[PDB]
Amino acid sequence: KTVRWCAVSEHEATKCQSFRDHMKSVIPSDGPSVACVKKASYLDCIRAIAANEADAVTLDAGLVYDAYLAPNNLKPVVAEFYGSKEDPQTFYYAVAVVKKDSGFQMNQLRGKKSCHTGLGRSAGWNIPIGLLYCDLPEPRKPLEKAVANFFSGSCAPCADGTDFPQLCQLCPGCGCSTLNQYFGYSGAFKCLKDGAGDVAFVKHSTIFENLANKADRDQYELLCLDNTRKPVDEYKDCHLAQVPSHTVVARSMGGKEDLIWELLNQAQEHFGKDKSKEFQLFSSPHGKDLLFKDSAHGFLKVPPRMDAKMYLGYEYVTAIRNLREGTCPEAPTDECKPVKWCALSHHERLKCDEWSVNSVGKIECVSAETTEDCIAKIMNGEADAMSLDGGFVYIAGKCGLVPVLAENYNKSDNCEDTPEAGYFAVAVVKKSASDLTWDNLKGKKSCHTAVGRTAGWNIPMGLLYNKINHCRFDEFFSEGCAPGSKKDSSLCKLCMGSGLNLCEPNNKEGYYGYTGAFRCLVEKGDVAFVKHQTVPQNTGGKNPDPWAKNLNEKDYELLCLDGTRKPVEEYANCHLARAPNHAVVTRKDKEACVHKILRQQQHLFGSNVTDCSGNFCLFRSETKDLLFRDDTVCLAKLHDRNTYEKYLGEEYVKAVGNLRKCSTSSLLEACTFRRP
Ligand SMILES: [Au+]
Ligand SMILES: [Au+]
Ligand SMILES: [Au+]
Ligand SMILES: [Au+]
Ligand SMILES: [Au+]
Ligand SMILES: [Au+]
Ligand SMILES: [Au+]
Ligand SMILES: [Au+]
Ligand SMILES: [Au+]
Repeated sequence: KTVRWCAVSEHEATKCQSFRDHMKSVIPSDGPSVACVKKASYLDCIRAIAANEADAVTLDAGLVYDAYLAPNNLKPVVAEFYGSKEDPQTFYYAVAVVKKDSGFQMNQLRGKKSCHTGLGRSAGWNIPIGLLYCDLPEPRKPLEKAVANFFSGSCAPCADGTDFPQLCQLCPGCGCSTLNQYFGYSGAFKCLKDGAGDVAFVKHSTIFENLANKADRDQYELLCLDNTRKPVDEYKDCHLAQVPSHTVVARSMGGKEDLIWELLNQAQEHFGKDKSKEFQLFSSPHGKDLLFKDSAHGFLKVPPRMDAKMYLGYEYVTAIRNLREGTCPEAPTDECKPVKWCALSHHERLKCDEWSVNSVGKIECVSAETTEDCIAKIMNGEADAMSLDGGFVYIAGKCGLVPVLAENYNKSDNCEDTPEAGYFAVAVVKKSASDLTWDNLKGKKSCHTAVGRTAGWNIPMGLLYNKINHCRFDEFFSEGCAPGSKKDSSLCKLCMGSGLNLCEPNNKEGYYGYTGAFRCLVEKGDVAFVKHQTVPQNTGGKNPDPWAKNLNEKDYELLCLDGTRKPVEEYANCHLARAPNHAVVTRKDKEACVHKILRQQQHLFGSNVTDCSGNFCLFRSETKDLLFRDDTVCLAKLHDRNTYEKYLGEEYVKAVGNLRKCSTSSLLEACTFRRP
């Protein structure tokens, strides 16, 4: 029950020691205890934890990467935060600050004047230069020389000014102290404010630290990696990298990550911020930043689905990966590199493989275990693209993937030029029971297509979540028919299926499906959740079944959100959510390529090819809905609707977000950690 903490100095070792003693006093026998292993450096502590000689050490971002690499394979487990519990700020954001008075993008930096905090600083040098590496002219070695040849002039504090003079065209001499006015965070900023340089590579917070008034800050903007600009306020959507400030790492396997938390949590309570002046966890009597940044205001537990590559982020790992590997391509900078599609079944992999060979090597294939695994691969660049249902388009979005192409199902002449935006989830109720409004559904009897279905379960219950009486979903409706629920619950009490099929999600239920939940509506039921065209396709004599023959539209109204009621064909204005189509998701940086390659690919192997036995076609599966839903006719370009929030209804988002409170996703919880 003891955690072996690793110190990298003598001063640190001492702090660890009194950290042991002070935690020895307050904590009872059945409490965590601290041990103090002492090594020579951060690298040694890393190898020690790997060799199972120590348990935990707290690293900067650069070392977090080093730690995860073979043969160490360490992972982040506990993080320092630097604000309050509502504003944690466990991360910082390397930004590129510019005048609003200028007009140029990230990809137009070549030939501009730059301002760096200092050579070797992550935010002010490593990150930017790492991202810009391939855009620098050959030779890239040495780096200082290359960066000199990229910017017309620079202030790079702590550069070989005598060898690379241009790196100090803005601050002559390359002063690496506060005597150079263009040095550090405040200095790199003043380098911009004074109009000496065109761009300042700094932290998101730098601008707030140097300009108090929102008036002056508005004279500045941010360079986003997609070659757009945004106000200084929205760094969260316009940064060069998101960097974990200080992180605790342990073994990826057998790390005792729970003990570290159990310890560190009970430490920050007894000796956290403004706690005991007997011993400060975030203050050193013997130096500064011993074991932990004195900045820190506490700890947070890192969700367990988090690997190091996920925690640092694509951009961060790319920056340092370039600096180390230094391997740029040589292929025409115009032509799209192949798109790595992610498969999650054997049959998915097979179909993908065939696609790849006919794609003349323009499509590639990557296997992953689950959907959540495939999404992770997209995130960190192991894969490029995949098609997701609304539920996953949401999770991918929370992780910062973007919808680019919608699966079109309706035969449209120019469907390539029009997204669908899906059908409409409606709550239908007869005009008979006439005092029914959205509000007084509490304790009413209901009729769902099936539990886990979008229009039938997800959307309605998702929105009813605010008043759902806890994750107990059977408590809301006195009784109902939710095919798939446990065969003993209140939501199986209306399902008229004889024998084994009494509450089973299949045809033999009779009160299952869109058409079924509607029979459930009439045959013992108050309310039913279906699609917008379920009423018109079952009434008017469209359905010749015993119960359905003689039903008419005029009888059934649709329930609205605002509490009002409306006719059926007024669904457009009286709907719950806009149950969406499946959509191809990808990284923002590969948005351009996915669009083209997939447009060309659906031309060759699209819905427009017959003789699918002698020629490959993309929208036919061997089994069922491999890679894409087989109902797809084309892939619609998502102009405008190319964020998760903008592709899914604001209501769909609210609903799915609510349901995800009862059914956790380890990926989602990890992604929401980086983006709260
Ligand atoms: Au103490
Ligand atoms: Au550190
Ligand atoms: Au900030
Ligand atoms: Au205490
Ligand atoms: Au502080
Ligand atoms: Au609860
Ligand atoms: Au495009
Ligand atoms: Au086409
Ligand atoms: Au576009």
